[PDB]
Amino acid sequence: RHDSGYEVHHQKLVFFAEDVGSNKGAIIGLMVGGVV
Amino acid sequence: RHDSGYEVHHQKLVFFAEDVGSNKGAIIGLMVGGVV
Amino acid sequence: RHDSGYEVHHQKLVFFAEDVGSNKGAIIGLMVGGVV
Amino acid sequence: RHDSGYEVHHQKLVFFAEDVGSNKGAIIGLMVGGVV
Amino acid sequence: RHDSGYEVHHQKLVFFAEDVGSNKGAIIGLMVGGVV
Repeated sequence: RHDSGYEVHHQKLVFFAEDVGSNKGAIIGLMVGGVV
Repeated sequence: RHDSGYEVHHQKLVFFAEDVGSNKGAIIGLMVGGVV
Repeated sequence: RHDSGYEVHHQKLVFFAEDVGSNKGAIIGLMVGGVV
Repeated sequence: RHDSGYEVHHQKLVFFAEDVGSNKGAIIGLMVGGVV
Repeated sequence: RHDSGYEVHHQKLVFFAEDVGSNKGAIIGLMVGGVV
């Protein structure tokens, strides 16, 4: 038996980020995996 | 038996970040894995 | 038996960061694994 | 029996950071594993 | 029996940092394993 009240089994998140363009400026409060 | 009140079994996060462009400036409050 | 109140079994985080572009300046408050 | 109130079994974090570009300046408040 | 109030079993952190680019200046408040 498991008897869980709150449960989450599997969550898969895949992020692909590629940047070829140049001359770009940014201001980010909090950046996880994105490309600037 | 497990008897858990709150539980999370598996969570997979994959981040791919590539940067080829140049001449880019940024200001980041908190950066985890992203490319600048 | 396990009898846990709060529990987290497995969490996998994968970060890939590559930087080929040049001439880039940044200011980061807190950087974990990202490339500048 | 385990009888844990708060528990975390396994958490895996993988960070890959590569930098080929040049001429880049940064200011980091706190850097863990990222490349500048 | 274990009877733990707060517990953390295993946490694995892997950091890969490589730097090929040149001419880069940085100011770091606190650096753990990152490359400058």
